[PDB]
Amino acid sequence: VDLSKHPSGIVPTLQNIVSTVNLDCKLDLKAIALQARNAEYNPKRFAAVIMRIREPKTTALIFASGKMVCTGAKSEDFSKMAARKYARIVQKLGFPAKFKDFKIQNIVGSCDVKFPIRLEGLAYSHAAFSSYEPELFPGLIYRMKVPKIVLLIFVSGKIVITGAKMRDETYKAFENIYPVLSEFRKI
DNA sequence: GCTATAAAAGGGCA
DNA sequence: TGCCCCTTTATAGC
Repeated sequence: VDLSKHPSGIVPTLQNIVSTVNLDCKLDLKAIALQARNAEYNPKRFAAVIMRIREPKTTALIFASGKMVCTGAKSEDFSKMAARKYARIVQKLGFPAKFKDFKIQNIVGSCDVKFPIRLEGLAYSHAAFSSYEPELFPGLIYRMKVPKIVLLIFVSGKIVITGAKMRDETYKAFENIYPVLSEFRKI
């Protein structure tokens, strides 16, 4: 375990990657929904072809403008491999799709500090960063400014870390919050 | 299943 | 302008 990059000794696990790419070419969404297989389309509910592949396990949102959203991957590279596979499926349907401006847009991670947390005390002493309303949602919402990352912190000690575009931002946010969480361990 | 969080995308609607 | 449509994923108490 690289304690130079993770002084806490804990490495958050990447759970979800959102990326975007531009095929540059215009698409016929209705025709794609007829020819492609694992593909749904209902334009009066949403203006995109929803397509899924098995490996990497992802879901694509494909728009008539040529833009594509890839969701569900476990790593930045699985997200790119998936986006290329969808773009290849689009190319085998008669469309001159390209792979322009691929970009990681969101990285979701999670981890466990292995001790309970007094969420109320954390919200009290960090009122400017925290939103905690247990009657609405059992997790405390921590809006970290540097880096700009949102953390969902639970009594169990599990944490959700979302909003990063580089994984180092996921790790840095967790390393910033870890000594704060230790200050609010529950008996 | 709701409740909450981030992000991208487009049509539809006050 | 602002928002939900819509997709993903962890987390957990209604």
